[PDB]
Amino acid sequence: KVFERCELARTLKRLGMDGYRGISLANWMCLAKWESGYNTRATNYNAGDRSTDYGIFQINSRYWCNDGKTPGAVNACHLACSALLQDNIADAVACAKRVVRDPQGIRAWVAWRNRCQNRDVRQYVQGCGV
Repeated sequence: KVFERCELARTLKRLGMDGYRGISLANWMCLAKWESGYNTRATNYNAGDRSTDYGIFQINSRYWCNDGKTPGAVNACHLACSALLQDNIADAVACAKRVVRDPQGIRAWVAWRNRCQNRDVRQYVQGCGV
């Protein structure tokens, strides 16, 4: 499923993402936009370390989910990576929360640092009623 901007904003808010560990909803919106373009079935294979990124937040199989084919990987979210390709993003949201519970917080994703850190993210939630 590909979310429409405001649809996703409200979806994320109802899931308790606004201000989770100090990260505004707008930041989450900017992350999803640059990671998958709001596409829940987006995947990206990394040939170098044989891992893959899954879903709207492009979460990596080396540490966060299990896809059974990433050498020496762990599964911190205790989820099959398939759970990260569902149209319903509740599981992806629980895992994204787990990801930012680590040291880096939202900086865990390089894309956020490149397109959201220090830039304008308020534009992502404007007019969405959140």
